[PDB]
Amino acid sequence: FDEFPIGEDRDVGPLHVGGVYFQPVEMHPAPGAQPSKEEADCHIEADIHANEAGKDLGYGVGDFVPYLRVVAFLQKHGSEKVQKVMFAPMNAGDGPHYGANVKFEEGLGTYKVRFEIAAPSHDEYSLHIDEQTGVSGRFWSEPLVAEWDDFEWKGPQW
Amino acid sequence: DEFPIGEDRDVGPLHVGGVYFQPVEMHPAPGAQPSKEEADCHIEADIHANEAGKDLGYGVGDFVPYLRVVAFLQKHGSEKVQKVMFAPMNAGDGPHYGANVKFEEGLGTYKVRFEIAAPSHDEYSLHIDEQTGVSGRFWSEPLVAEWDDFEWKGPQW
Ligand SMILES: [Cl-]
Ligand SMILES: [Cl-]
Ligand SMILES: [Cl-]
Ligand SMILES: [Cl-]
Repeated sequence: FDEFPIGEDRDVGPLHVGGVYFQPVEMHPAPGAQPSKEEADCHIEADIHANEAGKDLGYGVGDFVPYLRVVAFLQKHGSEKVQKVMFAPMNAGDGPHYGANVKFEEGLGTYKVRFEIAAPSHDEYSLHIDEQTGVSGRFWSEPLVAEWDDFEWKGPQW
Repeated sequence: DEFPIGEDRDVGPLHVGGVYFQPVEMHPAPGAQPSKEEADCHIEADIHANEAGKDLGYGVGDFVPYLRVVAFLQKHGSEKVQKVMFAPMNAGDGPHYGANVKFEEGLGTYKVRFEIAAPSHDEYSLHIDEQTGVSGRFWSEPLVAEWDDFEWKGPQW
């Protein structure tokens, strides 16, 4: 299926982050707050894999990084309104990603698109820290940010 | 030094391995697992997608996250069963479902059963549209990987 870029891929902390968008999808179970395939404008996806700095956390470099909490903020140029979109983990035909069906609430135009990526919640993931089997890295405390200041929403490309 | 619980199993879309080795220190320390000092060992359930596998959108060999894994231990000659809830974590060699464990009934031969449940309803999704989506669906009842003659003789380290 056709994917369109949001902007240039970013390397932030131990993460390589890509952003793409494409036609709205039908998800099962549907994230309850996300617009249906009919009501959405598009599906946005954050593709997140460990980079070389991720090795210190125990991830294989290039592997998908699960259990993260990803939120996107969309803000049309010249507007003070900011849309907050919670992404959810899911599999598509091409593997796991974090994503959401969305609506660009202020219509066609240029938007600032920001992904804020939080490490796993305290009780959802652990690291081995003993010298023998452990890792020397640790999860980031402040969310990591990947952003594009001039994304053009020019309507469906499908 | 890692030791197998038994031979790897292929159950549905999962390639499941079980190994044990010395206790580890985890941060945060999960649920009610014993500390590195209190534990007998660390047991890991290594779960990766097999060819069947691709039907859910995974790539062969990929770690399968968001699963809920529990182990049941029963010493031969005993009616008692100990439940071990595994937690997701990274070690220096990558992601695993693991747990520090203290064998309540001590030394002996055990029946070891891993029950693997698909992600919770609100924890994961599949694209199901024709265009972007997948044909497979998660399993309802937990998948089982079992070894009947696991020998616990004490630390091998
Ligand atoms: Cl913003
Ligand atoms: Cl937290
Ligand atoms: Cl910032
Ligand atoms: Cl049992």
